[PDB]
Amino acid sequence: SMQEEDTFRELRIFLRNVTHRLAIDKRFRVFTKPVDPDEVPDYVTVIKQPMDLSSVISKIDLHKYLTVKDYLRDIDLICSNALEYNPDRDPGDRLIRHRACALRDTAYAIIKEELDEDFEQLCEEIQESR
Ligand SMILES: [Cl-]
Repeated sequence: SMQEEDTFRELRIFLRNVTHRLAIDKRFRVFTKPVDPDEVPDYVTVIKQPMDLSSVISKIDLHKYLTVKDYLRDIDLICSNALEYNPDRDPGDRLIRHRACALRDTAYAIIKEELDEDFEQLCEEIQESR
């Protein structure tokens, strides 16, 4: 229905705002663009599902997210990809892991404070009805 389309449009507006807030934070600059195969030629071989905030904006605009749970699965991938690719005790890897965990925790904290649970439940029920 047009009412269900309005629901998904509100979801996209909400997810674009959350993603913009993460992308303008200087801590998360490394997560704003895909990894350059020049700097890192082994990345695309180790990480099977690369994800970054530019890709997340593209997915929002392609109507790939019908629930906040589907969005958070891609935020979780940004975090888990960084924990897997950068697992060493050296400060460079520790700094990327801390920044990836902070991204993920920030996204969840914004959603906990600003997403109505009844709005999420409505999205989940339209998605399940298709
Ligand atoms: Cl830095």
